[PDB]
Order: sequence, then structure tokens, then C-alpha cells
Amino acid sequence: DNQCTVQVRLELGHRAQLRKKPTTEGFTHDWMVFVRGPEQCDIQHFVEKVVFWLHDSFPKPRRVCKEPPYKVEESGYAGFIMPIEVHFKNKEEPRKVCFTYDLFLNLEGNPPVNHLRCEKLTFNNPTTEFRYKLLRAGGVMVM
Ligand SMILES: COc1ccc(CNC(=O)N2CCN(c3ccc(C(C)=O)cc3)CC2)cn1
Repeated sequence: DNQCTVQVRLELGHRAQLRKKPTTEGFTHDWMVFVRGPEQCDIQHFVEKVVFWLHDSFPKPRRVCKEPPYKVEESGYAGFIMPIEVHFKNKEEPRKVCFTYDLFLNLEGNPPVNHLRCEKLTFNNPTTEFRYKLLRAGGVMVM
């Protein structure tokens, strides 16, 4: 009857580089973390918001992006593990997915960091409304 699985893809990533000169605060690095879809996909169809949970050392460390670009750009002096929550426009479970993102910086001398983490999300028997949103985003029905 109505069994199906819908797969969508998310790309998490970050860039970091050593500043030519530290900030007055002693911030050595510029970095950027993001969540995006692959080319020609619009994840905003199924994503309500992305929450980036910065290290307690940052002011207002809960950074919300309710629309693209889903990204945080900062200057700092150390990497950390960053919880990233991708909230879905889904009425039922699952409502979100959480990733533990390793935001690492390039130690002196080393080239800039430019990392990508590809995540495939499998939704089993999504609702009609949420299935609509997944497929509008470029999601694929399996079997
Ligand atoms: C102990 O382990 C760790 C691990 C990782 C870090 C990284 N943290 C930073 O790089 N920074 C945190 C502090 N920074 C700010 C401080 C103050 C302001 C205000 C008041 O506007 C803005 C920014 C940004 C850079 C730190 N400690």
C-alpha cells in the first residue's frame, strides 16, 4: 500500500585559516561552519532551522539559522566539538537530527582547513506533508 523510504542528503563542513595577524583579543583563526544541501537541492523545504551550539567560551553560543545560509562565521583560538541540530518541518518523529561536529583549526604552518561531512538521512514512511517537503528539497524515494 503506502510503505516508502525517502533519502535526503546534508553536507556539514567547515573552513578555517590562520589570520595574517591575531585580533586584539588574541583570536588567531577565522572559521566558518555550515550545513547545506548538495548542488540544485533546497533543504529549506524540509529544514525548519539549524542550531549550532558553540563552545561555552562564546557569547550567545546557541546560534540559530532559520533560513539559508545555515552557517556561523567566527574568529577564535581553538577548535571544539560543536553540537549541530537540524530541525525538520515534520509533524512527527523524527523532529530533528543531531550531529557532533569536530571544528578543528590548522595548527601554525599547516594549510587552511576545508572539510566536508556528507550525511544521508533515511526517513521511513514519512507523513504525506513531510514526504512532500522532502521530495520538493530533492529527496529520493527508495524501491
Ligand atoms: C577551554 O577550551 C576551549 C576550547 C575552545 C575554545 C575556543 N573559544 C574561542 O576561540 N573563543 C571564545 C572567546 N571569544 C569571545 C569572547 C568574548 C566575546 C564577547 C564578550 O563579545 C566574543 C568572543 C571567541 C573566541 C576555548 N576554550
